Parts: sequence; C-alpha cells; structure tokens
Amino acid sequence: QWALEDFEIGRPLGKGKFGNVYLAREKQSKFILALKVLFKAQLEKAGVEHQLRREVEIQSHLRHPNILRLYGYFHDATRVYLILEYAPLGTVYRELQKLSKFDEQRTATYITELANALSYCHSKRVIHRDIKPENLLLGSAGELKIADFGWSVHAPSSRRTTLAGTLDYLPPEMIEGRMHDEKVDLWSLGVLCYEFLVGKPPFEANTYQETYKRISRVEFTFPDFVTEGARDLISRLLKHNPSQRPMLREVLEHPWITANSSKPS
Ligand SMILES: Nc1ncnc2c1ncn2[C@@H]1O[C@H](COP(=O)(O)OP(=O)(O)O)[C@@H](O)[C@H]1O
Ligand SMILES: CSc1nsc(SC)c1CO
Ligand SMILES: [Cl-]
Ligand SMILES: [Cl-]
Ligand SMILES: [Mg+2]
Ligand SMILES: [Mg+2]
Repeated sequence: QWALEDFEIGRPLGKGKFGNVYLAREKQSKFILALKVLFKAQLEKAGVEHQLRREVEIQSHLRHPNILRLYGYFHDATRVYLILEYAPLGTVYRELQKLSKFDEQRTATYITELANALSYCHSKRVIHRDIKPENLLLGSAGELKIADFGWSVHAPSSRRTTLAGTLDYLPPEMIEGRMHDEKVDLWSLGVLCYEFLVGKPPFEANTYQETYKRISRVEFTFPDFVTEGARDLISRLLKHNPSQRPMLREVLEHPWITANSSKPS
C-alpha cells in the first residue's frame, strides 16, 4: 500500500537508538503525521526484528486517548517506516529540562493519565517495560500519551534481549534477569513520580555498576520539600517485592492523587 513517494518529509522530530523520527504530510489528504524510520542493516545487526514486529502489532490494536496511535508501516529494502500519530507538544523529557521540576498538580495529573493508559494495557495483559520521560509525548491539549512499544510484551516474561542504555527506570527483578509481570510498570510509575517532583530519578548514579547496586537495594532518600502524601505514594510503588506494589486502582484512588490531579479515572 503506502510508499515513500506518498509523503513530503519535514523537520526532524527526534532521534532514538534505532528510531529517526520526522514530521511528514501525506500528499493526497494533506494529513500531518510522524514517520519513524529504521535502518534494516542496524535492525539485523542488533537482532531486534522481533521487537519491531511486537511494536507494530501491540500498538496498532490499542485504542486509548493516552496511548499514541500507530496507523501502519511500509519498507523499501534499506529502511522500515512506521506511520505514527504526531504529538505536537513534544516529550515530557523536554518539558522537564525546561522547568527543572514539576509542581504537585502537574505531577499528579501526569500520574493519573499514565495510570489510566497502563490500566487499559494491563487489562489485555500487555506490559510496556520502557516507561521513561523520552517515551512520553504530549498531545495538542497537553495530555500525556505513552509511546515506543518496542520493549512491550505479554505477561509473564523473561528477558531475551540485552539491556541497552540506562538502568534508571527498571525494577530489581528485571535487572537481575529474573521473571517479571505487570508490576514492572508500577515500579517505573514510582520512579517517574519521584523524578517529576525532584528533577532526577531516585537511583541515579555516576556508573552502571553503582546504579545497579542502588536499585537492587532500593536505596533512595527524599529532599525536604517532598510532602508526606507524595512520599507515601512513592514508597508504596518502590517495593523490592513485586506483589507488595499497589494495584493501579489504588494509585488512582490515593488521597494525594485525588487531592492534586485535575483529571479523573
Ligand atoms: N509521534 C511523535 N511525535 C513527536 N515526536 C516524536 C514522536 N515519536 C517520536 N518522537 C521523538 O523521537 C524520539 C524517538 O522516538 P522513539 O519512538 O522513542 O524511538 P526509539 O524506539 O529509537 O526510542 C522520541 O523520544 C521523541 O523525541
Ligand atoms: C513489521 S514489518 C517488519 N518488522 S521487522 C522487519 S525486518 C526487514 C520488517 C519488514 O518486513
Ligand atoms: Cl520469556
Ligand atoms: Cl525480551
Ligand atoms: Mg524511545
Ligand atoms: Mg524502540
């Protein structure tokens, strides 16, 4: 169906490890979208064909206001192209670098939108496993949308692929190569809530080896300005044992969330 000739390409929207993402417009309809370009040589060399297929399969079937749409794909012997919904206000990562820290209302609103999207995912036994600020995009009304489903799977799971970059958002069971389930995304939700309020993630460290140590031991502390309600939510989410982490309904119902968020369940 679709080919490169059907699109006019515009400015770079971002770069990932494999992803080179561009603004584009479809010629006949003038429909604006994001084109995610991957190089087949790099996909083959790293052996991550299966991840890309999972990304297309999982993300194209999901339909939720807080999850980014994937419309389709095509390829041309050197490259693969994913056709994505365009997120005009950019990444949460960028917003955090701009403002340094988010206030309690902004943070609780983002956490509510995340928990809604994740609740929808988990009801189909889909786990994302790569929730972090560079994979959270912002819609035209500033609403949060989860993206980059390349690491997503069905539960329960092991890990068959090498961990690439940062350990900062991964729970103990994942970095220790053990078995995991849905609760991995709840740990990440805890890490994000802390990073939003404080400006850096709770286990951050100068080396891989030391970050690993802080995560496995769950060593983190709070700055004085973090309030009692935020501390209670974060401490419940960052439990070493997965089964002790709250259910998403509990997060959505938590008193600090209900007091500060400006969106509903
Ligand atoms: N739909 C989109 N709208 C706007 N920017 C995007 C979109 N998709 C990706 N980006 C930008 O490109 C970056 C990489 O996209 P991503 O899908 O996360 O690639 P990778 O799989 O390589 O991480 C994002 O971190 C973001 O900065
Ligand atoms: C989802 S289409 C897809 N995934 S991986 C690869 S490797 C070339 C392709 C193209 O056939
Ligand atoms: Cl497995
Ligand atoms: Cl894997
Ligand atoms: Mg990404
Ligand atoms: Mg990816």
